[PDB]
Amino acid sequence: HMEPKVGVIYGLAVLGAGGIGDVTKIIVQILESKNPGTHLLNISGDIAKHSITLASALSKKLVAEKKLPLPKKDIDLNNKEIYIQFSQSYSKIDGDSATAAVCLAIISALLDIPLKQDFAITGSLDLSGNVLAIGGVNEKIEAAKRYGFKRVIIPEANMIDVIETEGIEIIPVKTLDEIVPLVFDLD
Amino acid sequence: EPKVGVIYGLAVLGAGGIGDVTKIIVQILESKNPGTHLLNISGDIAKHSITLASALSKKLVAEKKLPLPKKDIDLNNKEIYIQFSQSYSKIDGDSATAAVCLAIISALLDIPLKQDFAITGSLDLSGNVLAIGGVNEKIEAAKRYGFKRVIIPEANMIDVIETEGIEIIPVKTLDEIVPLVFDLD
Repeated sequence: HMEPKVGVIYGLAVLGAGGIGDVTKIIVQILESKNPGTHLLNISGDIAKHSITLASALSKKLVAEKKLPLPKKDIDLNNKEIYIQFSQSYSKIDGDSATAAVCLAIISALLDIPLKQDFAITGSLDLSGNVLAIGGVNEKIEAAKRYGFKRVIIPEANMIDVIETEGIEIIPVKTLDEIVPLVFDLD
Repeated sequence: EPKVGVIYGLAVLGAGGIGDVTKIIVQILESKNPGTHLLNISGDIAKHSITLASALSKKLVAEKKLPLPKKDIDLNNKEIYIQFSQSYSKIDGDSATAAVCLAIISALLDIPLKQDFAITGSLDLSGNVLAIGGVNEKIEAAKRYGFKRVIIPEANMIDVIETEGIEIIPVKTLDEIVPLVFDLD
């Protein structure tokens, strides 16, 4: 129940064979460097690489389209060391559903814009900014509710899967464009 | 039984309700005026699928997952015809990508596709099968249409509400799919 933070976001994962829903804290830190590279903690190289490729394109896109403010620092990601850590690893098969969160955290750190902490999110993204479908949306929604999040963001593509429930604000999104105003503190 | 360039996708419309089986047909012909002709498939999905098919067709053959094509395998030098029995919603459209890609590869390499399954799922350039929405509604549609089996993204197995009368086959990659859907015999 805190105030916005830069580079910190809450994802939603389904763990173990039983597919148990749980919240996962994601923290991304970025620093200019002559020895560029990534340092991953509890996030596979594949998920990380893809998330970076996406954040690289989408960060430039939304800024150029004036949907996100110009960063104070250099928006290029190839000239820095990126630190990504997950409080716990996602399962191999559910891992891609953390991409939206990782991208938002990278974008948040890259543009030094505080990210709201009153929501959790699940979903992937494509180079166009479309929010992609994920699996286990109900288990993830329940986990968000358990930690007391006021809102949970999911792919519009998964609304059909949602088992009518209350106790939390379920917000479907179809594009990174719709997400921005929901997760960023532009004040 | 097997047909070249024909496959069955699964769509969900409106707020909810059982899905619809969507017959997808792809035809490819060499032409000095290459381009695409679309029917009930958006330009975005068609474009993405063609790019995916161009890359994955070459990848599968180069990785011995499909036989060496006897004909020209270039998509840039031909007219591609893709038609859906019905349009998908904008938000569910991506879930037809695997199917379209498979149908394109089928027509391009002239390898018939088995006609005893329905499929749902997207794909990335690496060949990973991506999650989709409304899997339960889609599996239902498949069953009611009479399909013996339905292929879905492994990422969605957790969403599957127990059901009977149909073989549910979760897959994580295009590689796993190929032997299950192509008629190589």
